[PDB]
Amino acid sequence: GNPLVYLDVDANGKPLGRVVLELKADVVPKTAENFRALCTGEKGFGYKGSTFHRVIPSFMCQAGDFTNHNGTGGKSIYGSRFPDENFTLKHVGPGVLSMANAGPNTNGSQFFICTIKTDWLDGKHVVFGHVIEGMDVVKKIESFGSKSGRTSKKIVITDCGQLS
Ligand SMILES: CCOC(=O)CNC(=O)NCc1ccccc1
Ligand SMILES: [K+]
Ligand SMILES: [K+]
Repeated sequence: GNPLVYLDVDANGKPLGRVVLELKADVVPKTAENFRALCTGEKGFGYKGSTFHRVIPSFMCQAGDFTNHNGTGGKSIYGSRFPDENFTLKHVGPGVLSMANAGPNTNGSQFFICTIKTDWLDGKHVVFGHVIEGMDVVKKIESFGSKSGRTSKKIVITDCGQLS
């Protein structure tokens, strides 16, 4: 089956809770596998100890720049970047998990969780999963963002991994 993975998140060292994600390996295997492995840390690098660096209320929460911590960086388990796999899944509502990019075929490690329907991203960002549990936790992260994207507390993925 599809992987089920988790992110345990804190704000200034205080736990907010767990976000559980399904990864749609049946539709985007290569994209789902990248994320899965960055959660477990099995390649020697990954999301543990990195931040949500760009959080815009009524839009999305963005994370995954584990090299530069600011939106410039990240890397995939394949190499620095990898192709757009396909655009079959759409940005249908809150809870969609999608790849951030710098244009076509520039996927690395950065990702976002939507807090609204972001359909203007369809055909431009590769959707690869969704939130199974913990949308309340995502709304807590969202509360610490601002319209500029800058966060008011440091929001850290303190642990992550695979449940099944
Ligand atoms: C809601 C999604 O917005 C984005 O993807 C906007 N673009 C980013 O923040 N891109 C930073 C980036 C993403 C992957 C590779 C290098 C840089
Ligand atoms: K806007
Ligand atoms: K772990």
